[PDB]
Amino acid sequence: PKIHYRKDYKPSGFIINNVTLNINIHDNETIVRSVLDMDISKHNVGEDLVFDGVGLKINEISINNKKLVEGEEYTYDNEFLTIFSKFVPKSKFAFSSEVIIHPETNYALTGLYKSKNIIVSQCEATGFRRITFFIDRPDMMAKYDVTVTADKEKYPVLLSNGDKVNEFEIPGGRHGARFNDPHLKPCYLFAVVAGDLKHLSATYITKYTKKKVELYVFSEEKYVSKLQWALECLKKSMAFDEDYFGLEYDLSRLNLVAVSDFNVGAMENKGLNIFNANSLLASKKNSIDFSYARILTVVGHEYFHNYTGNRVTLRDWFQLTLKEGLTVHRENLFSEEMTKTVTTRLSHVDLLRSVQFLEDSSPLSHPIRPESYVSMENFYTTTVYDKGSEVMRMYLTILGEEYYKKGFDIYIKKNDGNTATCEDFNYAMEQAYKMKKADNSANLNQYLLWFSQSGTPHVSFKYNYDAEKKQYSIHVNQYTKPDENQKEKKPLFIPISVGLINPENGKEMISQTTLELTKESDTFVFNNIAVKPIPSLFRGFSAPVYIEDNLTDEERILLLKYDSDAFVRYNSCTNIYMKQILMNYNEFLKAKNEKLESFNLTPVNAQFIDAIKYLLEDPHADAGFKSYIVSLPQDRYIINFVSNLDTDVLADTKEYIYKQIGDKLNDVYYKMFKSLEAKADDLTYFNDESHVDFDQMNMRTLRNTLLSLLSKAQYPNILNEIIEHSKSPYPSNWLTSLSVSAYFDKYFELYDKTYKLSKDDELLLQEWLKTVSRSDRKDIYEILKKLENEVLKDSKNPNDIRAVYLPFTNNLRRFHDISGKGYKLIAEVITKTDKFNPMVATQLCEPFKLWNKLDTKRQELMLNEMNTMLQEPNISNNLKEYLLRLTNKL
Ligand SMILES: CC(C)C[C@H](NC(=O)NCc1ccccc1)C(=O)N[C@@H](C(=O)NO)c1ccccc1
Ligand SMILES: [Mg+2]
Ligand SMILES: [Mg+2]
Ligand SMILES: [Mg+2]
Ligand SMILES: [Zn+2]
Repeated sequence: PKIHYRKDYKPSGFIINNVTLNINIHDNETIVRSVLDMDISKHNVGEDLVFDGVGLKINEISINNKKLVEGEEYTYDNEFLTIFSKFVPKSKFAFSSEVIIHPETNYALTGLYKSKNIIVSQCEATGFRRITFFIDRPDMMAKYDVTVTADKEKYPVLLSNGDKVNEFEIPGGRHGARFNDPHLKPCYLFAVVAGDLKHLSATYITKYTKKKVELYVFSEEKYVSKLQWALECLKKSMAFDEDYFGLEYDLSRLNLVAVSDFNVGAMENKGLNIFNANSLLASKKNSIDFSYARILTVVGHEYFHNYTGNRVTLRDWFQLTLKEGLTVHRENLFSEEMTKTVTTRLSHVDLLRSVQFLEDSSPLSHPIRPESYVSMENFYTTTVYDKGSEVMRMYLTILGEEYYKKGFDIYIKKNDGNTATCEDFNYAMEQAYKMKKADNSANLNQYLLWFSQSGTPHVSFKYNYDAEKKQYSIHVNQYTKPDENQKEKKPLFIPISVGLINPENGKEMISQTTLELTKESDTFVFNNIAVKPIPSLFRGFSAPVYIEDNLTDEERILLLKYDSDAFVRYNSCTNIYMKQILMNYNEFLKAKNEKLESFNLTPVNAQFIDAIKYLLEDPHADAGFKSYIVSLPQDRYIINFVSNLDTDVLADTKEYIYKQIGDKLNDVYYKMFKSLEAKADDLTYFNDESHVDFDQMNMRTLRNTLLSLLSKAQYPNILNEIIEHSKSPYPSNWLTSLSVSAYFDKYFELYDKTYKLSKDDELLLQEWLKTVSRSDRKDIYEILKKLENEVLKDSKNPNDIRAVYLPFTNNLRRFHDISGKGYKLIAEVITKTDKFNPMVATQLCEPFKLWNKLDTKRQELMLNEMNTMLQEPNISNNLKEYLLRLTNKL
């Protein structure tokens, strides 16, 4: 396989200054005429001129109006167009091509494609070469003049990046529009849209310079009323970047467009952000609550790229985390500020420690700046995004808000209108660090290891207290396991945000402080500590590490109850659960392997259960926090701590633990489920798509979490509550009624009822499909066949395919059926899907990532399916690279 290496980066021998496009859309073909105004760079050594160009049909090629001919002056192999150096001018020249492409058959949703009745592009990472020839890499920055023509009745709205400078009629019922983007950009930020779109709009006045910006949000006609919240989220995003970072929008207009068929969430094309409809469109009558947080996140994320990715872009793709990690971090500050609930930060931690930690202990493990790739599309990972964001967040923790803003400003100003690397960011942060320490000898050279070193660090603690001296010490060790990226791992710069809790009264003993661990180990000593404390470690989750707190369950309970930091309270709970899960797992596993007729299980700690009740019954504690404490840790978090995992034993372990706790707390759960009703389901703002109460949404989350626990328990008469819940005006409630009815005979009537409520809204149907897919049903395989035949059918909509299959793959008991039938089903879907959408096919591989963590029979079954997929003729390069890496062949 053809491998690109980070160390091999070289600037091009060519420059592309201006791109002038005519994109002429017809029913059965699109013709793209492109003039590239080019030049020879200072790095040129008289090499061939090689363009990327994939699946293009050439009508004509010229340089300076001299026609070039295949086999004489160029060769084209369906991937690369090579102009022989003899015909490459030695100074400024115009390269002209005309090619034919076919959006109407492009089911891979990269390049130019048709999504229902909208023509749309996706160019990041290597999609522009599917539209026309280019030197298709992010340091080739240029300015774009883009004309789009089409049938006016079918395609009345035409959009491309930047200022619309002309609109005109064309004979035969056609029309055109011309766009000029005055900002230099890489080709991955090119976009075009054509469709029968409707919009909402507003005007936004920038804060410092008072520039008037027209904001448009677009969709198909049917769903125009689902655009309001997105528009409001955009205004919120613009205000945040002004308020926190001082950054203003830089064009007269910004368009957001929803399309039904999209590989990911959204895309930051300059002035023309394109979204998966599931991450732009919502209405309160037709969407679950989580759609509102999702849209707020994705709109924000794309908006924040306008600086972190667009105005300062990437030198090369190995720098991806510089824009994605930093944009995730920006979006997280934005979301925490807009929601003002502790669950926003916890949800990010939850995601990282489950999905990203599993990735980092898998054969796919990579540093946030990879050393190599085959398909760049495989490096759009939770490691690059989520670990990346935590690395970018550590700078804020180390510097504090004031100096963080200073360093960010240095970065954004110095590199504006240009490419940048991860070193450029670290250098800006180092400047701020020197100012903060007041010491121009301070440096962040060590910090670079967060970019280059793979794996999750393990941080462990030992404590000592001397009562006579009133002096307390925290001794800290860090360890990262050797792996295929580094056989010797080096110590990182780990910022450890700490407090100290007095166990006797539950109060804070020190001003909060950040310990700067830079060695393999260090001891931090505190004076005037008046009683032996309980340490509150890694507040806010201050570095992306495995924490070994070395606390007893008695100490962890006291943090759970009395600590100020939501993360440490939640982590203390997590650790109590993990200790219990590991113990019970081992007990069940030994009894299974030894074929025992009888054995013991270690009960759940009774003081812990009491602490859960005390928290739940506290009217002034947070509803969102509560839903986290009654839930066990996610399965992917749990698996990071077990080798040779028997999934069936783990499923038995979880059930025992949940049952122990419910046998004590179910009456409390029921009483809270009833008492939360009035506030949770209050209809204030139910007609206001500009405002969401995130606290109230957390109350609904908690009710629905409680209802699941009570349903699984068969609590007396709970079916009655389930039927009532099915009449709620909130889809979050009435789809939960479906999910929780799985434990009762009523399941098929609620399946019909909710289907009928969901079936006329494309996105609500997809949420229904997920609700069915993750239903705790013994007959789930027969239900999936019914979905396939009655609803999914032959859809190529990635959202439909992902809705049916991915929730099911999280069913620990059924997906990991010891027959292998779960593995076989998902592998067939992957292979089926790979024949038209390689990106989506790789996304569907995600359940296989943990294969080498499983018991040996399940390893063998998964491995057999992976090798079967690898033997598929014409397997994409995406899927092949992914599977070869995952199976330790690459
Ligand atoms: C916008 C973001 C909140 C959602 C999503 N993120 C990921 O795909 N994250 C990586 C990941 C996370 C979890 C599991 C697996 C992967 C996504 O749509 N990414 C885009 C992107 O970065 N748009 O700016 C984008 C644009 C272009 C190509 C890819 C992705
Ligand atoms: Mg083609
Ligand atoms: Mg404002
Ligand atoms: Mg559809
Ligand atoms: Zn992004």
